[PDB]
Amino acid sequence: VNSFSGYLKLTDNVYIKNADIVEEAKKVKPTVVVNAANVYLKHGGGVAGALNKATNNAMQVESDDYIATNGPLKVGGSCVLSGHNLAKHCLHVVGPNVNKGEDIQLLKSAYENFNQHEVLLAPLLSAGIFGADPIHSLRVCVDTVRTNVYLAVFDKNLYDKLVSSFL
Ligand SMILES: O=C(Nc1ccc(C(=O)N[C@@H]2c3ccccc3CC[C@@H]2C(=O)O)cc1)NC1CC1
Repeated sequence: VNSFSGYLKLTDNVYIKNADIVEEAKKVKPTVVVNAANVYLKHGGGVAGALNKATNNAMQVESDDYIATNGPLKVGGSCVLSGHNLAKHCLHVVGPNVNKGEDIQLLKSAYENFNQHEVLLAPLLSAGIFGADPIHSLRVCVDTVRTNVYLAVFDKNLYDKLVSSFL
């Protein structure tokens, strides 16, 4: 049993809710919150900009030190950093950004990072301002992630569309 409340069960291991991942993280304090990161860990907009704002920019400060030491991530890759006031850890995962012309096939590799964590709170990778189809992202998620994932969907109309079209 875990403390994720009001989620709709999609499969054995994937659950979904219309909610602000910022509020969900603050409330549940999950072991892992997933950030929709870019390779430079520049948290400017969308999930990344929101999670960073909620940390009072501490996420960005930590991220800048990470990049200075290690260099950029790979598209499809990830790193584990602090969750600050939101979670124990933040898994920064880079899905392909279609608005940058990146290869959507890398979305499966991006979701494979979730399998290293037994339970996660997460957004849809490559969706929103990353430019890919959100129905597609949910499908890749369910077909790739085997660990327990709680997907918080910010946009109410998108949430309704995702539930109603889920196969
Ligand atoms: O800004 C705040 N949260 C906050 C800000 C931005 C987001 C965000 O970009 N979400 C994405 C998104 C957005 C629109 C349409 C589709 C998608 C799909 C991917 C992702 C998702 O929802 O899975 C989420 C939360 N909170 C403070 C109170 C205002």
